[PDB]
Amino acid sequence: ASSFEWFGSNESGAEFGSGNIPGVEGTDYTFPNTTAIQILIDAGMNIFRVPFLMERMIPTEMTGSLDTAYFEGYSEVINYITGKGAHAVVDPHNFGRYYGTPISSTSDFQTFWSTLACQFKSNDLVIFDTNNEYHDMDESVVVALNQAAIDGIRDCGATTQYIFVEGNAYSGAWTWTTYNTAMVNLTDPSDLIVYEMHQYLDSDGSGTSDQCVSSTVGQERVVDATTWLQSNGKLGILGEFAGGANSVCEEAVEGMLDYLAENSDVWLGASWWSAGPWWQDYIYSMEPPNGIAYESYLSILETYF
Repeated sequence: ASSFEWFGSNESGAEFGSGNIPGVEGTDYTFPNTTAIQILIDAGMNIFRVPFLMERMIPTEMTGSLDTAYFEGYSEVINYITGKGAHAVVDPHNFGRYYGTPISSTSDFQTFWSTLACQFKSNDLVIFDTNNEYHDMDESVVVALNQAAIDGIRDCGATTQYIFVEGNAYSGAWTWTTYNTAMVNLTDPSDLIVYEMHQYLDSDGSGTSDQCVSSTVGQERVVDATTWLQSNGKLGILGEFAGGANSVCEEAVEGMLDYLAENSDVWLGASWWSAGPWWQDYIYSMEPPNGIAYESYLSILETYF
């Protein structure tokens, strides 16, 4: 049966046109399409990372109140997902940044979390993701922001839910020992921490390309991050990943995913980037009926379900 605990897809749209805050619903952004999620549940996908913006969710100050509309829109998608007994990763897809500025205050960032997590404390199925891809910031600030998030989360009474933590340098698996050695120290009263890492297989690991380095680069780019979790006794999930619609990329996705499954003692799952209504002709679209990674990878991914 199941090679991992979890397997799913990112569901994007609510974090789009990030150049536009608040931005208009239906024009700059949109929520995932529940019909299509369902098409991906029928299929065996049982966890879904749904990104959003901190700026649209709780405008002006991250100490502020929730935007009723945008959050009403957002919860509707999270509740459908869990409603069918699948895990729903709440992803403030903001890159360590609030209105362009690196988040530095731990207090405001926890007051952001306690306000978001509050709305989901009694939903066993929701998983909290502190922020997407901390980059070009100090390690200490990132560790402390991961620590604050946890605190505002638990302190609001969401003690049942997994917390997904994320490294600096875009929380990438290939660079995890270069930079994120110190993420070790983070603590949880519920002890439900998982080190969510991303891995892409292009030259620079940006994602932006449908060409892979090699057919082995996958398994290569996650050995260091794996031993780290084994050695320090931690759990991790490859939060984001993809391959381009071509043999070499697939070969490397299969090889990378083998290694993770052979190491399921520490790897709890993975989720394709990305499903969602507005991807269209995207190299990495898992949205049916005609998403390129749908036609390409869906038959490969349901080998591990």
